[PDB]
Amino acid sequence: TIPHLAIDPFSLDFFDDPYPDQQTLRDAGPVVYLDKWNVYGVARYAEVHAVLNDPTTFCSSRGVGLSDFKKEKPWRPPSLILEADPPAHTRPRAVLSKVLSPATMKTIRDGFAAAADAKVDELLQRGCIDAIADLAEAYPLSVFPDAMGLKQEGREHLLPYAGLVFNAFGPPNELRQTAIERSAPHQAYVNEQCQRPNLAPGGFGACIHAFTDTGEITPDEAPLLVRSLLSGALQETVNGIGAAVYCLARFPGELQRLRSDPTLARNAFEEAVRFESPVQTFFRTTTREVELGGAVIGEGEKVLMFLGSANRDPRRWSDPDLYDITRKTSGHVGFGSGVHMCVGQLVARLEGEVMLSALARKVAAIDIDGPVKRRFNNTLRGLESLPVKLTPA
Ligand code: HEM
Ligand SMILES: O=C(O)c1ccc(CO)cc1
Ligand SMILES: [Cl-]
Repeated sequence: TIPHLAIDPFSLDFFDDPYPDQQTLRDAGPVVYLDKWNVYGVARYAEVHAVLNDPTTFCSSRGVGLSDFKKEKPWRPPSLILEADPPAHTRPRAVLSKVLSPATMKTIRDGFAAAADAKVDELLQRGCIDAIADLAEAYPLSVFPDAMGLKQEGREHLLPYAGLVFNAFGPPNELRQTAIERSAPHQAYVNEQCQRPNLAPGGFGACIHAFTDTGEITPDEAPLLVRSLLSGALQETVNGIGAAVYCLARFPGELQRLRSDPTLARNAFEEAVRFESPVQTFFRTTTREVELGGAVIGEGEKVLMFLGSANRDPRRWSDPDLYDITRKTSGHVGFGSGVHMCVGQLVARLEGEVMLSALARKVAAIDIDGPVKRRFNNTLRGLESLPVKLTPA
């Protein structure tokens, strides 16, 4: 009843151009079986949204990667929020929700927006830049580690550790084992900065440690929650911002609309998150026998959700291949959906909005003037290099 496909969604050929294979996954049926890795797969919006909103049946405590924690040892101590289910997930989620709260965005927005404008002005003085290294990477690295309260030393480990984490979500291919092989220095840095004495006061990290006396988290749980913000926060935001610049360069009409109405910046970033889906895939594990899309999935089975394919499903999105900054993006699963929906989505949207606002007000045109290079990751989609020319407005 379930179609069996030999597509490896973790191969270099797939990462190079995933969209033809993603249609094959969607059109094959609501639930497919991937013979290459012995997992179930869902690529349509309806089933992906269903799995995300049923954490009782499709749990995360057995790992959101290919590895089943009930069967294999996790390469690192499990995340207290990402790899946890209710009720254990509830209170650590509430702490991160209050640390990355709306009231916290008001305290950092002016500094984030000013740094976004200062970066664009600096890039306009060079003209020909790398929109990845000099914009997509350079701007979040200039606001987020400071907002975290991290010291200046060792910040070169942040992005390598982020790519290691998302590579480790994948199957035991060469991408994952090479990353884990080179992991020792990045792990040592990240784990050390999670300790309270190493976090500057007022930052996100110190605020997490300050939440240890409410009864929601304990002091021994605080370093792991800080590790969450050092694992998944930078690279996907970089990939999202880098995707927006990419889209604005490939769809010059949308850049012209954004220039005419800079208030579209927040939705221009949200649509970039839907269009690119920096987090392409995540796993869930069935805690019981479940029927989904007419298929009976046994207990203890890994289910692979194609978030990027769910964001391009024509059963849900009109013209899903088109970057539209005025599209009603409400409902996309680029940040997940349900109890695990990205708790740091306000930080990412703020970083993305003020950067696109700075571009909308200062840049007249973005023209690719060099070889575009893609960075391959088991979980993340993003560019390695985006050589662009920036014309001042
Ligand atoms: C474009 C930017 C981002 C994207 C695309 C993204 C993507 C995602 C997705 C899809 C999930 C759901 C995981 C799941 O359902 O298993 C998630 C969860 C999470 N994200 Fe993000 N994220 C982004 C930015 C951030 C930022 C800026 C932070 C922190 C400052 C952050 C921290 C987290 C945490 C802690 C979780 C776990 C939440 C939970 O398990 O309840 N992310 N992210
Ligand atoms: O808890 C974590 O370490 C963690 C890691 C990666 C993600 C993906 O956004 C979310 C949370
Ligand atoms: Cl670690």
